[PDB]
Amino acid sequence: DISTLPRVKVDLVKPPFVHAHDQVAKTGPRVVEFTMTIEEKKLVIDREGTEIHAMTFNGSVPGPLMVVHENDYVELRLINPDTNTLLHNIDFHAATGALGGGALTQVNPGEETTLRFKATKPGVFVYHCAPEGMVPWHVTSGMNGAIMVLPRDGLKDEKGQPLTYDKIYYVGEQDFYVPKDEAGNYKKYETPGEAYEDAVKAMRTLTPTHIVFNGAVGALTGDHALTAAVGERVLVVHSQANRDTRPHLIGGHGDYVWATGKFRNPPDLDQETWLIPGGTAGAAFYTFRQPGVYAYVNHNLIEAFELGAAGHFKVTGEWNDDLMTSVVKPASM
Amino acid sequence: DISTLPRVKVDLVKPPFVHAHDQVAKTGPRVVEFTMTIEEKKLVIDREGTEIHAMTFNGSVPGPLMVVHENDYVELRLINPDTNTLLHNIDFHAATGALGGGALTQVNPGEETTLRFKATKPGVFVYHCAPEGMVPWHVTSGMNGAIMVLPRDGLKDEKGQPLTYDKIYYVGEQDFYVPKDEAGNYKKYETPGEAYEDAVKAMRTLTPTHIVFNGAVGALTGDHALTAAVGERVLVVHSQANRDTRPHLIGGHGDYVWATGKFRNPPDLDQETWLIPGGTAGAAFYTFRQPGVYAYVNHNLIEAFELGAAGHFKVTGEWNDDLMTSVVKPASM
Amino acid sequence: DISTLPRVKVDLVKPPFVHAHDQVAKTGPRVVEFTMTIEEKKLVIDREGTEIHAMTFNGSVPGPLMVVHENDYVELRLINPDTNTLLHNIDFHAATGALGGGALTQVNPGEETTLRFKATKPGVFVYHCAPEGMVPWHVTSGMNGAIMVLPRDGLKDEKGQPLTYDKIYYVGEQDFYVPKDEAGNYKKYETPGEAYEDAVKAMRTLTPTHIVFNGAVGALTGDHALTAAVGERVLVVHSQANRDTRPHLIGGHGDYVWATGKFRNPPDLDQETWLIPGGTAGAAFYTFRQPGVYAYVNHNLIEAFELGAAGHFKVTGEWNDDLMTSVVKPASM
Ligand SMILES: [Cu+2]
Ligand SMILES: [Cu+2]
Ligand SMILES: [Cu+2]
Ligand SMILES: [Cu+2]
Ligand SMILES: [Cu+2]
Ligand SMILES: [Cu+2]
Repeated sequence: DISTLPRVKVDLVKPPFVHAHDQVAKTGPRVVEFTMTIEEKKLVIDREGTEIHAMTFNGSVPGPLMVVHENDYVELRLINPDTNTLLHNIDFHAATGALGGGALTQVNPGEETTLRFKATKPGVFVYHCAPEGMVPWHVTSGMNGAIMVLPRDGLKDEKGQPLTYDKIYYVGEQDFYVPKDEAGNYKKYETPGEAYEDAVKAMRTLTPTHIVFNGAVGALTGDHALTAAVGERVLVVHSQANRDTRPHLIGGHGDYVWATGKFRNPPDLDQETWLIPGGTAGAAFYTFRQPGVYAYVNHNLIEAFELGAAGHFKVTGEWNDDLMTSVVKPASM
Repeated sequence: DISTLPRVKVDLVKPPFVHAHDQVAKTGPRVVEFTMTIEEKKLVIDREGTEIHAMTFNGSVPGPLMVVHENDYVELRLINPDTNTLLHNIDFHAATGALGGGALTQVNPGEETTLRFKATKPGVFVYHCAPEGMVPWHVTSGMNGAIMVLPRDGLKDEKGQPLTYDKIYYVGEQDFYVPKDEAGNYKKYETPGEAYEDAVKAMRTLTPTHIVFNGAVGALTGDHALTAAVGERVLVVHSQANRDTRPHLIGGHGDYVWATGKFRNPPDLDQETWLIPGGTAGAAFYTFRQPGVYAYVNHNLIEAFELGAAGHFKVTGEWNDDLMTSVVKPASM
Repeated sequence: DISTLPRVKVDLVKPPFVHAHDQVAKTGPRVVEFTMTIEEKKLVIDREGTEIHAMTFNGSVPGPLMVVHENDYVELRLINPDTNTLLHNIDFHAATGALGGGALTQVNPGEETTLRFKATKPGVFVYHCAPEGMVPWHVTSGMNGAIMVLPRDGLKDEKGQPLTYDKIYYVGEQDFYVPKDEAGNYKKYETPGEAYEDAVKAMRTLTPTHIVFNGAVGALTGDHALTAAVGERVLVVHSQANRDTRPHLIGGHGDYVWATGKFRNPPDLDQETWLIPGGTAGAAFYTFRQPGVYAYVNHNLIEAFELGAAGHFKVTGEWNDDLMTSVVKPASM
C-alpha cells in the first residue's frame, strides 16, 4: 500500500518563512519526506549580549514549519551529529502513539533514525524534543517547532466558504529562563551540561527572564519586520510549546482565528486578542486595510515590551481616511 | 459623505455605570462625539493607605465605557492639560490603522487632538494609552478602559433570537505592581517620574502586588455593591488590558458569555467561569433567580481574596426553595 | 411535589474512579442523596516526604466526583466531626443562590447539615469549601472536588449524534503553596492553625511549590496508572479550583473536548492541548488507537515534570503500523 504511494522530498526553510506548498491538494495522498539535523549551539538572545546554549532542530529557534495535507504520511529522517553532546528525540503532537514518536526516536550524538506517521487530523500542531527526565530543559532551550496539516480542500470560514491566503508566516514564541547570580546578572557556561543544575533551579521559579519571537529580542524588527501590502490576505501561525501567550496585532484584528489551531472547528471572528495555551499552535487570518507599521505582540505588555515578545509588520499601500483620520493634529490647547 | 451625517455629543459617566444608549439602533449611522481629559493623580488603592500615581482617562480607573453602534464613526477629543507631567496617547483595539490611533494621538501636557475612526466590527474592545517606550508603565498605572460596539440590531443568542438587558455594568480589572523596600513595605513617591525606575523593576517580576476592580480593594463592596432584582437581565462587561483573568459569579452563572467579547460569534452557554485573555474585553449576560449577596470574583482565589479582585452584587426579591433549600440547618450531630 | 419524587442513595468512590451511574436517564427526575464527611489530615505530597495538613471531603484530594442528571435534586448531608479543628462549608458551582450553598452550610466541628439544590444546568462543575475570610486557604489545602450533571439523554457530538463512553476517570489537579525557610526547605507544622500565618505569605507569591494530580507527585503512575484498551472510548474529567491548567495526552488527542465543561455547547474537535480556567471543570473524550504508555500532563512542562502535574495511561492492544512506524531504528550514521 504505502509502497505504491508517490513520494516527494521537501527542503525546509528558516522561520518566519515557510516552504512552498499547495493550499488545495492537487494530487492524492503521498509520503512527504523531510530531513532535520540537530544543532546544539550558542545563541545571544538580547542587546546586552546574553548568551545561552540553544538546542535546535535545523539550527533555528523555533525549528522549521512542516506543511503537509490530511492523510499524507510524514516520513522524517532525524540526524544527531557526533558534534553534539546530548541525546535528543522528537514528539509530534500531530501523531498518534509512542508518545508522539518520542519513544521511537531517541538518538545519541552520531546516530540517526527515520520515523513515519499518518497525519490523520487537520490543524497546526507543536512538535518538540522530549527525552525522559529532561523534557522541560530541552523544550525551554529552544527545541521545538510546528507542523501544519491542511485539509485536502484548503481553509474555510464559518459558513464553509474558501479562505485563501496570499502570504504565510510562522512565529515561534520562546520563554527562556537564564540563571542569575546574587546581583541579578545572567550567568554564562562553557557547555550545555555545565548549565544543567542551574537551569533546573531557574525553571522552578516559573518566571522567564526572556520571552522572544524567532529566538531573540528584536528578531522580527527593523530590517527583519514581516511584510505585506494593503489588500493581501495573511495567515500567521503562532506556537508556544510550554507557556500560554495572547497574540495581538496592534492596529489590526484577527478576522478569522483558530486559537487552538484545529481546522475542523469553525474559526472565531473579529478577535482583538486570543489565547494560545502552552503546548499549542494556533493560526490567525487577516486582510490588511491600512498601510504603515503594525506591532505584533503577546498582549501581556510587560512580556511584550520589557521581556522581548514583540515584532513588526510593515505594510505598503494607500491610506484610507474613511477607516481612520486625524481630524485635529496634536496642538496647544 | 461624513459631512452629511448626523452628529450627537455624548457625556460619559463614571464606572461601573454606563452612559445612556439604545440597544437596537433607532437612527442610521452617525458621528458620535466624545471628549476625554487626561488626569495624572494620586490614588490610595488599599486599606493600609498604599498610594500610587495613577494615570487616568477622565479621572477614573478604568476610564469610562463608550457605547456606539456598528458603522458609526467615533470622534474623540483628547485633552492633556498643562497640569500633567507626561506625554500620553490612545490606542483603540476597535480601530483599524496607525497602531489603533496611538501614532496619531501623541499629546504633551497642554495639547489636545481629535481622532475619528469607523467602528467596523461589533463587540467590546479595550482602549489604552501606549506611548513608545513606556507602554506597560502607562497601562499598569490604570490608563485603560473599554468601548462597546453594538450590532445595529442588538444582542442575540446562539439561535439568533434577541437578548435584551435591563441593566449594564462595567467592571475594569487592574493589576498593579507597587515597588517594595527590602522588608516588603510599599514605597511612596512625589511625582510619576520619581517612580519610573523602580516601577520597571517591579513589573519585570511579573507578580502584581494588587489586582483590583474599579481602582481599589473593596471598591465594589458595601455601599458600592452592584444592584439588581430577581428577574432582571444584567449584562456585565469586564476588561483586562494586560493580564488574564477568569471571572465568576458566586451563586450564579454566565447564561450567555462572549469570553473574547466579539458579537458576531455565538455566545457560550451556562458558564461557571470563563477566561478573558490580557488585552481583551468580554461580556456575560445573566438573569437573576435568587435574592441575596453574590460575590463577583476573578477565580484564582488568591488574586480575589488576598490581592483585591472581588466585588459584590446585592439582589432583591423572593427566595425560591425549589432551586435551593436548607433541609437541615447546621446543628450538633 | 418533591415529597412525591423517588429517592436513591448513592455511595461515593475514591478518585480517579467514579461511582456507578447511567449515561442516558432510565427514570424521571429523582432526589439523589449523598453523604460526605470532612477530614482534616496530614498528607505527604512528594518523594522527599514533604507533609502538609490537608482539608478534605471524604478523606481524598480531590473530593469524590458526584454524578446526577439534569433536573434531579441533589441532597447532600455534610458532616464535620468533632475531631476536626476548623469551620468548613461547601459551595457548588452547579447550584443557584446563597453563594452556591456556602452561606447555608457552615458547620463547626461536631455539627452537620443537609442542603438540597436543583441541578438546572448540564455540565461538569467545581465544588469547594469557602468559609468567609479563609477561602483560598481551604481551597489550596485540597478542599475541592467536582460534580457532573449529565443531560437526560447523554452526551452528543457537534452534529447531535450520541457519544457513549466505556470508561470514565476523574483527575483533580491541585496547586499547593508549602511555606519555606530561608534556605528553601519546606516547613512542618503540628496543627492546621499553626500553619495559617505562613500559608498566607506563601500564597501571596502566586507561585505554587507543588502542582499534583490526585493529591501527590506520582499518584497516577506506576501501579496507579489509568488503564484502557485499544478501541475503548474514555471520558476524562479534569478540574482546577484555583488556577489555570492546559491538559494534554502525550501520544493522543482530545477527539471531543468541552474545555469549559458545559454540555449545551458543542465540543471542540481534535485538540492537542486545551485550557481549563482556574475555578472550572472540563471534559475530554478520546478513543484509543495505539497500545502503550501515554503521559497525561499539564502542558506547561515545568509544572508537569518539575512540579508534579503528570500521570500515566497504560493501554493494551495491537500496534497499528499504518498510524505510526519506525522505518529506521536509531543507529550509528
Ligand atoms: Cu533535545
Ligand atoms: Cu508535548
Ligand atoms: Cu499615558
Ligand atoms: Cu493593546
Ligand atoms: Cu474547609
Ligand atoms: Cu468557586
